[PDB]
Amino acid sequence: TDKLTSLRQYTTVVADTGDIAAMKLYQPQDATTNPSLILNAAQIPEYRKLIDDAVAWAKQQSNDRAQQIVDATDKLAVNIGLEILKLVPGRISTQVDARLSYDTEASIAKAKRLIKLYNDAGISNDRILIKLASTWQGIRAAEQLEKEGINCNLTLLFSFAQARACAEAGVFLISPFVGRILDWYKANTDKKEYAPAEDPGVVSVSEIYQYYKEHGYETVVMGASFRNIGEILELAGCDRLTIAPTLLKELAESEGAIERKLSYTGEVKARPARITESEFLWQHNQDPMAVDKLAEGIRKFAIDQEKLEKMIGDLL
Amino acid sequence: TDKLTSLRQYTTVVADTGDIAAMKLYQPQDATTNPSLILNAAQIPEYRKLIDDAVAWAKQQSNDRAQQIVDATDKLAVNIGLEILKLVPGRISTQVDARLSYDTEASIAKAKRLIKLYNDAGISNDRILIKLASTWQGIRAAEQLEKEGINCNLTLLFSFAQARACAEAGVFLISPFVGRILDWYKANTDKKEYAPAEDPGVVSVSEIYQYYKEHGYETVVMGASFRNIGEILELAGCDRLTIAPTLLKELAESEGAIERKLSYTGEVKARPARITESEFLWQHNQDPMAVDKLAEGIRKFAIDQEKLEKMIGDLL
Repeated sequence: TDKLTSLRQYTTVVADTGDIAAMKLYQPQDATTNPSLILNAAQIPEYRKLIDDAVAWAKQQSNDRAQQIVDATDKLAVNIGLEILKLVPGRISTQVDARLSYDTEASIAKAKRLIKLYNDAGISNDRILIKLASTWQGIRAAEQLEKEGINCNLTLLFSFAQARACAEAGVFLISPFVGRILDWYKANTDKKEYAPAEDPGVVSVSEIYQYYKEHGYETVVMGASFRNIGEILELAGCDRLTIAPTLLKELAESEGAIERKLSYTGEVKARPARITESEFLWQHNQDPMAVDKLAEGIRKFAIDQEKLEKMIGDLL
Repeated sequence: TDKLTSLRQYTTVVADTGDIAAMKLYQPQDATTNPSLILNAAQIPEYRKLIDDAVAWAKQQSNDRAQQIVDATDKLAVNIGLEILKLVPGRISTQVDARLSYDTEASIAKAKRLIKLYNDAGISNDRILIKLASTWQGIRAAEQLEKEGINCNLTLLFSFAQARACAEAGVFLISPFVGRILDWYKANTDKKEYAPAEDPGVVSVSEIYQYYKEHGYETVVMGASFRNIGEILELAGCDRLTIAPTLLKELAESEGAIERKLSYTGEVKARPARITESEFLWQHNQDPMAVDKLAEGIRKFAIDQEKLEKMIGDLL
């Protein structure tokens, strides 16, 4: 049989898309969306109903243009999540406005607003992950949210400083990126081709996995962002992997059994003192890839948010 | 006559070097050093005496190897500053350990330690600038130091966020970079050749100068880091410009009068509310050049500090 089935022996497969068609085809446990995937899904003709409901809902909440734009964009993202939850038994990830990524208080408020919208639609917190960029401010936001029963997905995770800080904050889940790390190394070193085991994204996730398991951290490790199935197969055994439909299709179409690659068998090791903000900043900025790609990811997600607001603004 | 003389009609010329030979030759008003220039100057044979005095001094302060390394490196930097002050009537800039760039309290303590060493050598605070990287933490350190009578030189200034935050903190001087901005644009865009007026470093400083003067800010604007004399001449009129001996030589050797380029003639405009930390972080990270080059500059200055410690450690 096939590599997707074989991978599922070792790893919980999660679908990276806002498209319900993929949920029906691959039957993933969880799904992840982000502002870019929301923007994309808002282009699907059968999703027109959801956009219209969002706008109609926003118009019931206030007579203010600016607030309606915000309400409508939020309710759209939640509506898409609601449709996905009908077809997946686990979590939906919904990302907060990336423009809030360096503001802890605002991120906490936006997360709670998204959670309220889900709760009012009849969905409990154990079905939701709020996605936040893994800046110091987002990690601090997540730490508080978890204490209030709101589970988070810490995204745009590139540096070891980020990984360490997330574990220490007790966040429910992290999405350490793989493919964007590969992108950076191709652009910034002479080495353009990598064996799967040498892929710097694969190395990143493998080392984060080891660090979490060896210190008994319960934060779910979920690899995200993939350029090819070689990366995915090298991470077989990762707690979860969120994978785009294109690569789910390649896995399902690929014959052959695979082996588990990521395991930890040893003792639980003593934890260090918590990393301080200053230490975090020093160590994150030691990593030029991480410096670039965290900042870039946030810029790109904010641009897509702005495009979503323009679309919604055109319909008011 | 010559372009250096002509430039001096409009701008206070400062020498960017730890080499006393340049102070004798060009007779600058101020001088700037940095950890890289200290490392370089420590290679000058006639500076052996200064290294030996630093080590001898460090050995008088403690019997501890680690502390002697720190005391000796600090005293060397100050000794080089002391020799420069014999030949320049204005300021010396001396940079704190770049490893402290994201730690406000440690940066304040290091600045005061450097100030003490100068004061004990008979030099008053009005002859010194403590250089700090213009991270939020360094700007906050500077704000406090200025209130305590310690004047600062905010370096590695790339983004408007940094410029704005520095002005609002009331720092004595900023060093907005020119040449490293050009470097980033040549590396990351297809455009490899720039007319002086189009040079992005020149544009950066020009826009910072306009902002400072139009809001009545009294922080000294000092362009730093140059790749060519075209950059320098486009900034004629900048309060100060710190220039490396190689480019001082080219100016002195170039015949012809130059015009003033940077002036502000209009009304003082109302200031905004102070930029918050979250707004600063957002706006700094909107600037991919600034994101990369601030983090990089700090890494490079920390590496040179380490190399300095290795040399000193070899002599204990």
